[PDB]
Amino acid sequence: GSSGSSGAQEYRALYDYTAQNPDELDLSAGDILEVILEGEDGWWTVERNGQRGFVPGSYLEKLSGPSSG
Repeated sequence: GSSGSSGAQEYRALYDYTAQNPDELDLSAGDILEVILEGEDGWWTVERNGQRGFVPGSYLEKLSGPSSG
């Protein structure tokens, strides 16, 4: 089980989000994504399987606890 030290701020969706435009990404409670940048307005930048999109942080959750979870 190789892991190392380097990682990435993972975020677990909280509620299913349907991207109206082909630009935004559809979220889903449980989906594991990464936050590239933080928007001051609300539009957060996250990537999933190489694909990039834009979704509101409100529909995100920072997973804390690399152990016992």
